[PDB]
Amino acid sequence: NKTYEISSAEWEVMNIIWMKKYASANNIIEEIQMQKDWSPKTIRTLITRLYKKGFIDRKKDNKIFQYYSLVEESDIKYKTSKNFINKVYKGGFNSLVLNFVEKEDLSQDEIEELRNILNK
Amino acid sequence: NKTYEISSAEWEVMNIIWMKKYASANNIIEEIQMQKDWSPKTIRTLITRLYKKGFIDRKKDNKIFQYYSLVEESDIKYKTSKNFINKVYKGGFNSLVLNFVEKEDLSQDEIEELRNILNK
DNA sequence: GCTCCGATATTACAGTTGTAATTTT
DNA sequence: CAAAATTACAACTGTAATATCGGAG
Ligand SMILES: [K+]
Repeated sequence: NKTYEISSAEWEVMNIIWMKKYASANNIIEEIQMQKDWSPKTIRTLITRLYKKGFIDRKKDNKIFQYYSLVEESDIKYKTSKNFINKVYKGGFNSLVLNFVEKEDLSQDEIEELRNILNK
Repeated sequence: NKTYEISSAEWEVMNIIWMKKYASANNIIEEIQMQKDWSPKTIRTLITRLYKKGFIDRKKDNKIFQYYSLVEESDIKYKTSKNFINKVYKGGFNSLVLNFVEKEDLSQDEIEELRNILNK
């Protein structure tokens, strides 16, 4: 009946899951621990949560649960970014891009690259 | 050690206060209720919370409170977006921009608008 | 005086999230 | 010191309800 969301800490599990396509909590724990610095009890909880929310699902490979995504990366990211831009920016997308630009956040080469992603 | 956040509902009040520069709780309530439909008991609560977190301050005008922001809009939105993009996009800004191009579809007008902003 | 009102303050209560520890299998 | 499920628990959020203070009468 209710829709759920991916929390900020949950984005890390998701990203890792997407990277590995198919992975135990352990596989995921090792990786996250190279980046961020969290307890395996923590990472395991986040996993559980994503699972109860139905963002991820699992199969038992030889006794151990493997986790995989049930939502497509680009779709949910966009969905998310679209939602973020709307709460923060009254000007929408262009406004965001303008904000990043006036904060010299983009290098000459970067502006180059974006003009190519556009020039499609 | 405490740093506070602006919550999702709160970005509504914050934007109104930045537009109006100077507003009473009632000003703000009247404005929000045009767009979104929230109780004033809610809006007042969020103004209070934003006040207690130190994002907005107030001086009294004929016994009525006038709220104003203490944080520079462009900095805070930028800092916020920098945070969001990094948690969601392993590829950062350009990854996000690409994501919209491959998902969203808008005219050569919009594509130009951006190109005009990038170009500067 | 105290009386009623709108502005402001205090309080409520559950769902989400960060950050885990304890229990079961 | 397993892996997985259960429980913990305060802070932060959404979403208000209720209580009270300072003036217009
Ligand atoms: K950069």
